[PDB]
Amino acid sequence: GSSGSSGIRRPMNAFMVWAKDERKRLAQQNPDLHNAELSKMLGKSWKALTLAEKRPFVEEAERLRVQHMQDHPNYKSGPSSG
Repeated sequence: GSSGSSGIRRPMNAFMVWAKDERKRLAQQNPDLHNAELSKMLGKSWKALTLAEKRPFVEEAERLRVQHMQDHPNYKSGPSSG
């Protein structure tokens, strides 16, 4: 059941994504701690990960970002021509 907000508002990066799952563990582990506090852990665990580990979280966040742009071309436009 969906009781609350739905759909994503802003895009996420490789770190954010991979965290989306990790953070959850932090929230339950620290019901008194907040994001700012959780991150501290989401980072140490992230930077530690390797390329192959970020591969699955890197090819995903890249798709979410490009999207937020589709809504508005105010990101980057201007190909090459002779």
